[PDB]
Amino acid sequence: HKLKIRGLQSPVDVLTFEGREQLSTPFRYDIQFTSSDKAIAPESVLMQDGAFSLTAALRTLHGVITGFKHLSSSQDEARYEVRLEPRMALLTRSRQNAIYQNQTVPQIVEKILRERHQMRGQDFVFNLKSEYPAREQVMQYGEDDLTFVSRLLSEVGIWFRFATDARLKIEVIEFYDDQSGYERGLTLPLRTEAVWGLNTAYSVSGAFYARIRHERYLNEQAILKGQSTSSLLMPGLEIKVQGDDAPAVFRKGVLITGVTTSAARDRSYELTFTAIPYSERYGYRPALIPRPVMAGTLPARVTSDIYAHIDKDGRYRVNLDFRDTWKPGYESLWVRLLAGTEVSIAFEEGNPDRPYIAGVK
Amino acid sequence: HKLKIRGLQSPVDVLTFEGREQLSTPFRYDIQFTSSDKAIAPESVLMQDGAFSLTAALRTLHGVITGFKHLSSSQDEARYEVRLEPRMALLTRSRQNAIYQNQTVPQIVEKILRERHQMRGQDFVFNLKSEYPAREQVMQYGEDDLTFVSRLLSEVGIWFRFATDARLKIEVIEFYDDQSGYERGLTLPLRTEAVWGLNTAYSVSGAFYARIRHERYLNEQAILKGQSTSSLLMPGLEIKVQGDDAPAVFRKGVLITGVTTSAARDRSYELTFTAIPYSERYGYRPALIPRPVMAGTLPARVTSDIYAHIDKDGRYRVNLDFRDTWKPGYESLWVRLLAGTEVSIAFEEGNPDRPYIAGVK
Amino acid sequence: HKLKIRGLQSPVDVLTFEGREQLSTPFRYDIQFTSSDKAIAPESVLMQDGAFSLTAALRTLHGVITGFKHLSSSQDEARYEVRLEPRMALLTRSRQNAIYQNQTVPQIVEKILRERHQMRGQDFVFNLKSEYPAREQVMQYGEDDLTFVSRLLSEVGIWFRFATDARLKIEVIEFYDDQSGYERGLTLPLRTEAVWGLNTAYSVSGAFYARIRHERYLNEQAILKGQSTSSLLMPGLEIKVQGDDAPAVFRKGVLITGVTTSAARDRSYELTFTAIPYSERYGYRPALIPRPVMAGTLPARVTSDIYAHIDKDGRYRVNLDFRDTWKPGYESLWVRLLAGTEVSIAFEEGNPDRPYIAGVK
Repeated sequence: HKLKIRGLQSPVDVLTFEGREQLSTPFRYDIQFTSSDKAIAPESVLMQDGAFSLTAALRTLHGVITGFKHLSSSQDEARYEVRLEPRMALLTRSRQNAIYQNQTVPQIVEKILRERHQMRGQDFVFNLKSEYPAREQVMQYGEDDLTFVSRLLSEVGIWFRFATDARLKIEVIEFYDDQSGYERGLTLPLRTEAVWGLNTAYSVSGAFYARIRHERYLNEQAILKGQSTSSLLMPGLEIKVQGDDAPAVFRKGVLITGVTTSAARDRSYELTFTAIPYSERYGYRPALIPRPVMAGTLPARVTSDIYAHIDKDGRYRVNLDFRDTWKPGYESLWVRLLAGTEVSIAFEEGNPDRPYIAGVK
Repeated sequence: HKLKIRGLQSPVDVLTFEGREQLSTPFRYDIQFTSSDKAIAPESVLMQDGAFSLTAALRTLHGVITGFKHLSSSQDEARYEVRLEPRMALLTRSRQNAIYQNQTVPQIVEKILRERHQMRGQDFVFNLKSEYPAREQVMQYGEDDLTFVSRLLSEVGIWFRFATDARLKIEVIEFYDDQSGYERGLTLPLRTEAVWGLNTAYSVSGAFYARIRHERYLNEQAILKGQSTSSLLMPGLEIKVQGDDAPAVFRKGVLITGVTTSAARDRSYELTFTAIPYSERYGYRPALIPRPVMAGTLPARVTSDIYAHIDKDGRYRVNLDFRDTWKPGYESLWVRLLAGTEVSIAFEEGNPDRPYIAGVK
Repeated sequence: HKLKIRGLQSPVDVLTFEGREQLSTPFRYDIQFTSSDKAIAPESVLMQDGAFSLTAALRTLHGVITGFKHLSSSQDEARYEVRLEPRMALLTRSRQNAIYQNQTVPQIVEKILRERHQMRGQDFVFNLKSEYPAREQVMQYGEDDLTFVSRLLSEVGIWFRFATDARLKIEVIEFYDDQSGYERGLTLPLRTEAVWGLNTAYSVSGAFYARIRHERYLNEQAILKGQSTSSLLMPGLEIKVQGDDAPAVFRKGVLITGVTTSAARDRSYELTFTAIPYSERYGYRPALIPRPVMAGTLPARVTSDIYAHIDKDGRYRVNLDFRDTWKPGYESLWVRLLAGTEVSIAFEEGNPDRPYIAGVK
């Protein structure tokens, strides 16, 4: 196992690591290492590019260094820890309010990626099978970019995984909405690279929304688990098992939804995985991130020059920037004389996408 | 220890178990077992009846199988787990909005039991000492049936336990509101069946509501704990201790509020219990389940033909079904011309039982 | 280690203890002891004064006994536990609604201390460097006194620590807002009293509010940790380390923000500490306690005799006591004919300090 952090002169020798990967969430890897340098400075490491590999060259994680710890010091070395996350994790660092106008969910997501985060088409790709309606207005309020994006994708049942661009040496976010996004198709073993410890758990547009919400129920109705030494095994992969003392579902084919991941100099590579059965009548769907709850009222100013900007439904266009908490040109809201007047905006059942005027101040 | 699941041909041999019982909450038992059948299918087990006994025949838990796990497989056997809960636990599976009209808390609770859950008079029994007022309107909004029912009972300080019908072979919910619901009266031992490890912890209509809320404070002011091998020891039982190296409270008499419960083929039966002192000036009271917080507004339609249905307080009768999220005939609300008109319903301090018109759309 | 609880005849012999101290929060010490008395009664102990010392006389914690446990009994002794907290912790026991009129944050805090809690100038001291504006109205709603006070201090970035009055034998709350509140200046060791196990972690009026919120970001950007046997080491202390195999920050000087603390008869004294670097361009700032979220509306009565109490902004003075949930003379609110009339009070974006009339009942 190797860890390369760009610009770092200090030798990096991997002691131990713990990793977590899961569909529709950015991965996280806490990597311990030793170095002859007993004073690696956080500034040399934080926000730098990082690459973490399993050596045979087998699989690499590309990302940024989010956290840095100096753990201890000996006579001749020091112990350190770094957190390696993809660049997508950095969307948690920005939380501005915005109203997005006439977009589909993907277009909003692509905007958030490209505008605030400088991501560039090589950094992500959409392979959606379904078609997504334009939404008239979509509000982001009191939500970091990651939460906002993940909520929008989950409500409509789009999911993502990370993949590696061999040439560019970067991680790429790939979005999908159906089973044609699954990667086929390894066949392990039981138990060189193999599978073992297999176990199961079972518990008890539109339209569309009813279809997505049913597939999500089916998702959490059947959890498949197991253990492995395969360095190829990853979220997004559809695998099957040789067996044949393995349960029936694992012989049909299972879709890996998650892995927990580990090694040390005296232990080496083992992973536990979560999974769901392959099926032709449902697909993977992420957990629904709850909507923000809009209690109380928002002040706004009616805009125009100077009678009222009012379209063929009335339906004022209202402006709610006062505190630069609003993204530029994303402050304006179409809502149901006077008009430079201050109004109160309320939200039907706390829903940010059902605003109305309450409300004149 | 025996586990019988109705309809199951596969032999069931109990490996290990962990159980939890507590007043005013449905019990939960995770039971591991081995079987010669290396492919018990979830469909043979989920939603089937289950009975779990301590053998001398000593005590049985009746309920349904909620969860199923295949844990591992050997050459000749497989290891499995099931979750055994009473039928009441299944009230968590239904979450419809409803307004209940002119009922007492017990009548509402009985309705929820009988209507949506097919429970039949043998399945539950009320032995209340206090008298409960009819409530004009009571709203269930964004709450599963279990949460709703438990909240209503707790706000008024009614509690329940489970008991066994020997003849019918079923679990029975028994509701009570005072000390005459306690079952008397075992006397253990210290330490064949006995008690040990005794310990204490002390920390720092109406009317009525002040009386209930005081008794609840007294409930959490004095926690009594201990360990036992008695298979008879259960929530709801009032027991006393022989001693006499046991603290004073345990000699007076204690009411068992909860037990955690365990055995294995190489360990056998032990339980830890929580408890409260017997007293004549207070009784058991469950934890208060918080009210749902009504932020924002609910749309409604004023009904009539066609001027307004309006009684001698005005006070419109309003209808808020649009999305079959409302129980049939439970969609209508009496609230303080025009009238097929759409209004906004708001709630005084977020309370679902204080609605008013805000609010004309 | 000695524990004295006022009025207690039963001999107290300290078995083991676990303690937690941290800036801007009341300390907590769970202290186990043995006694020849096999029936110490909770009433002899709860709410009594308690003093806990490290013997050389080295450092004492003064406070009250909040919790009491009888753990076990032998032939000749019994094991007990007590929780020792300062008197400030008792502010969690009172939760009344109140509107404070024309005060600074410190004056409100001093009021809460003196009025409801009988604290007397010897019990606390303010040494603020910054000047704090009078606030016109400040609402406490659905918040215990501790949460309320801590929220107000944190929003403005005031912090506190506890100190001992040698003569009076009491704990004293000391409030500060800058680096001149730090106590200088021990110099340990590495490793009689010393330091070891040093480690770091780094992650990724006004005006004023932007300045406070930036210093708070810097606070959680760099966590310094370590271990020690010093009985002098405490939150509030600025210490430095001899080294010099110790990292650079620890040689500059670090401010102790927190300690976890332990001993036993067979182990004795060790503490882990958290800390932040000394700096001249930022200071310690506590975590921001979130504001209560005001969903729904509050009923109020317009007061006067009898036309309307209305000052030169209009701007009614409104009264919202109905249920003695309001502190005496703290029920009245200045808010934007008729007037003994009942109104509805709403809150702009759920903020308790932005009330307006919605709203006529």
